[PDB]
Amino acid sequence: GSSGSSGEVRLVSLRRAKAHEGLGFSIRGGSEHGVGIYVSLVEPGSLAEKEGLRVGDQILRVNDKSLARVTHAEAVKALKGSKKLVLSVYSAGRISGPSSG
Repeated sequence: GSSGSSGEVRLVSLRRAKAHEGLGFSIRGGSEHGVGIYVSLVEPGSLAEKEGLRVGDQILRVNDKSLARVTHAEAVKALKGSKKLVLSVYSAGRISGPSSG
């Protein structure tokens, strides 16, 4: 059959619509630095952190468009208020507990 455990891109969703903080999680990097996008800070007891997000992620896609390697202004311009946003983050590894069932 098929076997795909190691590696699994998760789908994080952040809503708020208010230039106060953002989506609960800050990003870092940018094509301007030669790097892509990744979580830099994640607020506790927040929605993001609730979605699974955590300091040490990689925003592969946002909403629909794929950042990959865009200026910090690009990624940002992609993030922030913009209707039901879909944060695409990749994960590599599993923890003990509820995961498969």
